[PDB]
Amino acid sequence: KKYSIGLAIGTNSVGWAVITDEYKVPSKKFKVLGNTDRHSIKKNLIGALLFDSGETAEATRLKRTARRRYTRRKNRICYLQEIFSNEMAKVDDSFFHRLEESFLVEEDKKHERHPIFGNIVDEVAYHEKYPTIYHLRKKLVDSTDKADLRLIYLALAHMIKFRGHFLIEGDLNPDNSDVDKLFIQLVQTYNQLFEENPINASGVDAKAILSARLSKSRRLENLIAQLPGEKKNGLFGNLIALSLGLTPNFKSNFDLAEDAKLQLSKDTYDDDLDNLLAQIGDQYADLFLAAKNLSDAILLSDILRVNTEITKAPLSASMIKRYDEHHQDLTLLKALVRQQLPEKYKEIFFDQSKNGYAGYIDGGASQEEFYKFIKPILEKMDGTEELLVKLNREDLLRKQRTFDNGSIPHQIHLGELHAILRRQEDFYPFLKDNREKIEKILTFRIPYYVGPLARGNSRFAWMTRKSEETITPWNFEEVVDKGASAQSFIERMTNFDKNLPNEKVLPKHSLLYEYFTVYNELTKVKYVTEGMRKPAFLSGEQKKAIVDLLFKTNRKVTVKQLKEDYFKKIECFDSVEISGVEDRFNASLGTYHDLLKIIKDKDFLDNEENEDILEDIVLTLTLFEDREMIEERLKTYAHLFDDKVMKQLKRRRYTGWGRLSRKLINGIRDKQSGKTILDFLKSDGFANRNFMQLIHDDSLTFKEDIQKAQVSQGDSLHEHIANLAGSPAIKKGILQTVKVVDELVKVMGRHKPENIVIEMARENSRERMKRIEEGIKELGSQILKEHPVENTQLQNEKLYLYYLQNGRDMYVDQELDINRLSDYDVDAIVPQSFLKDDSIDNKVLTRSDKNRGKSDNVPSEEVVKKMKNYWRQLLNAKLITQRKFDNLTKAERGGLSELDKAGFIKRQLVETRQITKHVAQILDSRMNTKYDENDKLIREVKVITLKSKLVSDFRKDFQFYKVREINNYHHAHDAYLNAVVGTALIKKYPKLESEFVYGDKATAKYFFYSNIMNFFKTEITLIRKRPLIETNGETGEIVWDKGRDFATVRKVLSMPQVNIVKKTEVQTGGFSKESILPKRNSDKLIARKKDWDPKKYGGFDSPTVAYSVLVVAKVEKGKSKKLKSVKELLGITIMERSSFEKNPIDFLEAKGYKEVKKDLIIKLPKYSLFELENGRKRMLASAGELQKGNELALPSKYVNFLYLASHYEKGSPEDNEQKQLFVEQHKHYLDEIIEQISEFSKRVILADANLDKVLSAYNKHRDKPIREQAENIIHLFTLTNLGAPAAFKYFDTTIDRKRYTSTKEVLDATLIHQSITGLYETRIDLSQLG
RNA sequence: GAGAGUCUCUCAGCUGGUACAGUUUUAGAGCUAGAAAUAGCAAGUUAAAAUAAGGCUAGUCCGUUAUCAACUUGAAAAAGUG
DNA sequence: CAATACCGTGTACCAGCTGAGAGACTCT
DNA sequence: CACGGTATTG
Ligand SMILES: [K+]
Ligand SMILES: [K+]
Ligand SMILES: [K+]
Ligand SMILES: [K+]
Ligand SMILES: [K+]
Ligand SMILES: [K+]
Ligand SMILES: [K+]
Ligand SMILES: [K+]
Ligand SMILES: [K+]
Ligand SMILES: [K+]
Ligand SMILES: [K+]
Ligand SMILES: [K+]
Ligand SMILES: [Mg+2]
Ligand SMILES: [Mg+2]
Repeated sequence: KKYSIGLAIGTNSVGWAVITDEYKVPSKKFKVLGNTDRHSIKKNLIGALLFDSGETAEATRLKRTARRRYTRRKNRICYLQEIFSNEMAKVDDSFFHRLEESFLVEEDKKHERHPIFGNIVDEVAYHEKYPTIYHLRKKLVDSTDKADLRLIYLALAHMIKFRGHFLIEGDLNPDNSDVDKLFIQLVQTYNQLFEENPINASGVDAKAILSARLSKSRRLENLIAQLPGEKKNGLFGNLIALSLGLTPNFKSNFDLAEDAKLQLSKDTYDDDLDNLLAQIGDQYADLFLAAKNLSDAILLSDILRVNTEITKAPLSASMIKRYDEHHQDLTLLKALVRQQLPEKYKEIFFDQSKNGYAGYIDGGASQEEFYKFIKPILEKMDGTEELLVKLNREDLLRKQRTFDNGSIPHQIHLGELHAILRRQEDFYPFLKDNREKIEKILTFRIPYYVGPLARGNSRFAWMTRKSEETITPWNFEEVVDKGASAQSFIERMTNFDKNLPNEKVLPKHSLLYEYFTVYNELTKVKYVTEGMRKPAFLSGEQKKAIVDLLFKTNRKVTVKQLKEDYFKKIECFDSVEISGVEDRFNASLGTYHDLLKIIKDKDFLDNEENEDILEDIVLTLTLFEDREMIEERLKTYAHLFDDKVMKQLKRRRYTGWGRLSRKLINGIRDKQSGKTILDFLKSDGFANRNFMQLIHDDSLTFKEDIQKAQVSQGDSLHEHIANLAGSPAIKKGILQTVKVVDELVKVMGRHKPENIVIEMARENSRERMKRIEEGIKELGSQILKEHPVENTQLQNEKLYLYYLQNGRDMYVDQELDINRLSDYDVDAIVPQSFLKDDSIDNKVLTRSDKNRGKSDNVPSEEVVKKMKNYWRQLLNAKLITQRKFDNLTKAERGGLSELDKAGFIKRQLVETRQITKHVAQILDSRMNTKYDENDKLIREVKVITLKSKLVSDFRKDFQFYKVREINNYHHAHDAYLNAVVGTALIKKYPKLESEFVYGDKATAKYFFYSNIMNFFKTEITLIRKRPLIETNGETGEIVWDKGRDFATVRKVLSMPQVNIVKKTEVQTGGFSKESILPKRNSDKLIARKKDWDPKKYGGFDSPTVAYSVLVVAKVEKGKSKKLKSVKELLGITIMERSSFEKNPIDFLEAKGYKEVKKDLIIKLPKYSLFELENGRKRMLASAGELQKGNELALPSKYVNFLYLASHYEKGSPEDNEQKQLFVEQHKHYLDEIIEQISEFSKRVILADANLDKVLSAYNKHRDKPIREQAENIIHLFTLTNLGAPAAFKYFDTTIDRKRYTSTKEVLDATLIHQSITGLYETRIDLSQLG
């Protein structure tokens, strides 16, 4: 028996079908195991496996790292307490015990309830003196008196526990950067460089203007207004803007050709500045560094809002300023509300449920919600002007612990810590001896290139130790091998050379690698002149001269430079034609020029004797990121360079790795020639062979040595699937598809199919907001100031396009109107009739698509000439990608050629994604295993890959319409159709095997691939007809009988029995919801620690059931404890699972059950299937809830009527009228549809209230247009859909979900265990238990 | 058809180092009039601790990804069964 | 046992490696 | 998000 398999691989479904030679789906009797009446069952060989989406590893990672975070912060606190141990025991022998048990209720505390001092008087006195921890911090920093050791510990521990970020390197002092003085020094430098045009900065209060709580451009405008005759876009204005963090363009200032866009926040700035300094000289360096100092001062003034000369604790002083202004403004507001609005005082200051001050301090209202609740109250009253100013400033009634404290560097807390230590070490010797230890506890963080400090039990760790002892912050450098660990951090992730699998790949910025790339590109260049008969290669001498003259003096080498600076200067050619390179050479010797600028010794770089050294240098600069370690490694070359050069080298860092090893490039040599690959690239006679030719040339030993260098352990199926590149969800689909195919082959008597057809489906507002913000601030536009928008709003396609286009038409140089977006047009850059791309990367917002030009191509040349500069501005602002820009500008490059259109249609039909090829390879290597007499693979099974458009057009052309919302059958159906089309297609044109089977003029191919599917049609327009029977031309075998086979497909799509199977899965992941709920009298609360009784301490609820368990046992009853037989579902929770599996009997007996029938324990994962009466089916949602378990097999006529009537997705107007006439002639179908649903709901769904409401809603809108009634009947199928119940809407009526909140009935129903395909079953009558 | 290097991007996956909030219990003596229910008023900004229960391998480590119908033999990994 | 309604930890930064989609140059 | 847990009302 011959058959083929159709597969439909999705992210939540794998559809499968089996077809015969006639495109029929077989049906078998399958054995049914179990204890029921039924010994066998009839099954069609079509169905679909359904599963929950596979999840990535990200969330797990973030939780794991948060875990390490909390562990290490606790360890810091433990280090500090161990330092304070003895002297604190001398002063108060229970302080740390009181701190530890602070969380406990006084009933469970072992010591006094007042943490700090242990008696109420002292505690109240403390809090009255220091209402916030910042008061105590400022006191301990500024005062000179001896202080209580407990208060010292509290300050230092608060600093260590919340120590602040590490985004700034080096040290930082409070008065290191004062805005006034740095602005004055910037004015000094500017007037030193520009004596003829000086600025009068007298009377300009730079402090308040730059350190104001305002946007960057607003403070810029403020300071520029204070300087008459100076504009914000002049030189000084741009310097201030760069200080304020904007993106100034110094081009117009210095009359530059290169766009000198400088933004200090960028990683490129260090280069972007130097590049600029290359054009205007080094006299301007002092200026551009004074501006950077000013920027640092402004950044600090953001955080420290107090004078740094009255205290050494500017941060704590600013927190105390927050507290004092909170107190004053709260007193004023209370008085104001007492006087003017005395009825609202209670709602404002007593009601936690409201977003007033009560909800702000005691409830759950945030600063933002509080400001929103209290702004109208302030505007409504009199005397609230300053309060409203502070509110719009986001500085009213501030707390100290807020969301925006993430700005605080750790250097600040460190300064305060160091100050306290210097104060109190005069009174405590142990603080003098352990000052640096405590400072280190604060400053030290495990380096990212070292990872978890494990000892052989972490699967994530790679760190290597210099000595075997406990790692502490004070011996890290001596116990951890920072060098070996930093090296392993990279060498455990970097590729080896595929040609030499034992050799490491070179750094991308290595000098040798760039030499290789340049020579490889340069070897295939060809040139022609007049007297020359034929185009020539460049000789070895010519290539060397072009490298020395051009590539070693210019960063980039254009074609024009090649023509004028070599062929004219050396060869005396006035005209020459070049091939093998266009506009400019892609390769270049960037590292050569970097090192030439740093060391300034060209003869050192050109000397081959230094090659090794240079490589090592670059290696280091690439392998490491810590400048101290780079310095340590380069120390062995300190004698070759000045100290200025060695510092400049330290700062020079590279990222990236190539794809070939040094041994391949310039190591292995050809036996006879004695030359390396690079030696051939430099000079290879008149052949000029490049890398591919070199390693593929049988006359050379490179190919032989590459063959010899190869090595093998083989992955398993699952391991091999896991190591593919792709979403983990699609990978889950791949593995399930393989398992389905294995079962299907086992079904067909271990006979392998003829062909297997596979189709794979295709593949955030915060990201959109970030893109638009960055693009507009880089563009310098004020559209956001004038049109504020939230991230959610950007989910509208037109508004997102409007903003990405700076509010302007993309085809016309004119502004657009937000309030008119509904009148505008979204147009595809390349037409969707060629490239089916609807992404933002191919779409464009324009006033009218007519203005694009002709609709049969790319935007016309006139539009390109008009809009090229605007498009390049959008490109540099990253508001359009380079791909979008190239497509937009293609008309100046000839536009769309006929070859491009042919390729686009081919892409529409021929699958080229790599993940699909990997699926095909897996199935192929699984099925075809034998080799013939020539030791070539015997391809018994042909694996065909199709794209969804083929079967989609098939459905839309032969009226095999699909409606996804009706049921899950469409997946299965898709599979079937694929298997059909696929097979038929390759039977009709066997030459297509090349492009459609795994394994090894433009108008003509356009026409061909556009008409490839016409052999199914009977008549074709653009109007010759076709036979009723389509056969293969050469073999004469029949492939499609247009009078019998369509009937076959219709009968297959009409079959009501389709094996839909929802994959039962144990639940995993978090134990429960994460919210810590307050204490409550409820056994649903779960203790967050072993002794934290939730009735006193609160805790969690809502745990996830890993899997239910059927228990047949006895439970005690009443006060007598009489044993009563029971049969029920106990939900084992994820957190209980290990304990329940280690010993199920003891777990159950501790849960209450006695005399447990151990062998009648049935493990029920989620989606376990139960059948009750009248074919009614339920799936296990949990231990106490059920999901719908039946599919509604709506007949095909109603499906197609719903598709056509609702205008689901056209064709000829005559065919459109015929479809409309069929819809209107079959209007009664509507009622019939309802009837079917009704008969289903009364039989399987059992939601009387919902069904009656839906029937009334349908009988209410019977005067609505047929299209809308059908569109809402589509909604109605949520009532019958398999799975969890959900709420839907019929027109404007809303039907809430009827839930199945009890699982008692399934305990007497028939449990059904299904194989992956649902063909094999085991049925268990549960009524026979108990 | 199957690929390779380079260039210009774009998306994705995987790992590590940190920070700020949030929440929970306790501590920040509420006062007065009332026997009480309650009413009037004062006050509020902070800290400690926990942040998957926990585990043994005891590390400044690990604990939410992937994988899983049923049945026999299996100790388990497996393999086999219509 | 009803319907029935409400609720669900979030944000930010820094460092790195890999594949792959798509346009272009050169090739097996 | 959905869809399972939870309390409320009855
Ligand atoms: K006690
Ligand atoms: K001015
Ligand atoms: K709050
Ligand atoms: K807080
Ligand atoms: K080029
Ligand atoms: K590096
Ligand atoms: K030196
Ligand atoms: K899972
Ligand atoms: K390539
Ligand atoms: K209290
Ligand atoms: K599992
Ligand atoms: K199953
Ligand atoms: Mg812990
Ligand atoms: Mg906190």
